[PDB]
Amino acid sequence: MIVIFVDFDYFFAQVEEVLNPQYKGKPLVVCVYSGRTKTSGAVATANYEARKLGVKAGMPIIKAMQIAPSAIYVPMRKPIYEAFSNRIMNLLNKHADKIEVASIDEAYLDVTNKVEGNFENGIELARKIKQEILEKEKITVTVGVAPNKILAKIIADKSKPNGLGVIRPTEVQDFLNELDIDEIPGIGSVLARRLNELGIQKLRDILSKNYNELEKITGKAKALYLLKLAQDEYNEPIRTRVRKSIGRIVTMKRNSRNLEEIKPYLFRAIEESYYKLDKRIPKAIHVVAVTEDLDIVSRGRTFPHGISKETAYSESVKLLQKILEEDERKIRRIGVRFSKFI
DNA sequence: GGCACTGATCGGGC
DNA sequence: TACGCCCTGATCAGTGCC
Ligand SMILES: Nc1ccn([C@H]2C[C@H](O)[C@@H](COP(=O)(O)OP(=O)(O)OP(=O)(O)O)O2)c(=O)n1
Ligand SMILES: [Ca+2]
Ligand SMILES: [Ca+2]
Ligand SMILES: [Ca+2]
Ligand SMILES: [Ca+2]
Repeated sequence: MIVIFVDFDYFFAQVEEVLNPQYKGKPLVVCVYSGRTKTSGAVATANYEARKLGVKAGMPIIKAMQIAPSAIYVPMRKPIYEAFSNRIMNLLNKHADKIEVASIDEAYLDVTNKVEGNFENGIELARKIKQEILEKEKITVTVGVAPNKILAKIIADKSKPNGLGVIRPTEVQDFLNELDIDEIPGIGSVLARRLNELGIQKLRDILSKNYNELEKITGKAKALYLLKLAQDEYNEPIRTRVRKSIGRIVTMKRNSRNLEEIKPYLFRAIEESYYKLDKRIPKAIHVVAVTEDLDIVSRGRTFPHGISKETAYSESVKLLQKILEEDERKIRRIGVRFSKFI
């Protein structure tokens, strides 16, 4: 198969740059403000100029403002980004036999038939795709072209930003032999270190470790995944992913263990979650609590039937009481998640 | 044993 | 040092069952 993977550069910040071109070429940080104070929150993303200053996604805004105090800080406006994304996914769709929208930011296109199996016309289709997104939306993206999804994504990530990475069928075997473990999607920093400690630094090093010992360290799914990848037997099809859960979680004005203080937030979160569910009816509810130390504590329940908004209310309080009963810490954020849709 | 399911953790931007 | 919102999420121990 011939896969084109597309990944939008510094997405949220880039859209903000399209909407306010004066921000371009200067450090710009997109912030999620929690509302507790004026600066409390986290960084959703930063343009490359701000990343040069050390600004990272996930980082506390107050910490970003310390190392890059002259950056422009702006609030996240997720609906606009979703709108850009939707328009872009619609452009890609007409260039592909099958498309897998992986997230608001990225997609895989199977273009095998479309270019008559000719890999080099795939590259050109990838160039044509980048140019079109740039002309129509003023968004730069990075593209990876490869014989499978995983290699398409890896080479894309190596080519950022505004890149076009390529791995032809002839170079796959070679490429798999120098690939570092920490560069494989799905393998987090922790596991990569545990593998490194055991002498597993390259993907090819997976092939020489006893599989049963590997499974103990990585878990079965990751062990099968790594072994398939190492043997170039990864071939997963381009496929539409289905939404499995919908939720809402908010930061309270103050930490608390007071049921009556916490309840108004829990309920607003249910109201908003039900708006997002729309016609979906969930059989499972989970109440989620982020404690003062930023640990996450959850209690859930699956019903034999669908949960109406009013049942969600009553059951969510029972679950919240369960959390307060079984955990002694104060709660900073409170939310709900719904899943197991009929 | 192993299927089907469940509730819980917590990672990491899919 | 500080600290969001999201799950088109992965993982896995516990369970009842035949
Ligand atoms: N902790 C995070 C990480 C990411 N995102 C959102 C904002 C990102 O812009 C978007 C896309 O994620 P990416 O991993 O792809 O990172 P970027 O698009 O921002 O930058 P780039 O791909 O150029 O490295 O996801 C977020 O809300 N919170
Ligand atoms: Ca991405
Ligand atoms: Ca991106
Ligand atoms: Ca914990
Ligand atoms: Ca994950």
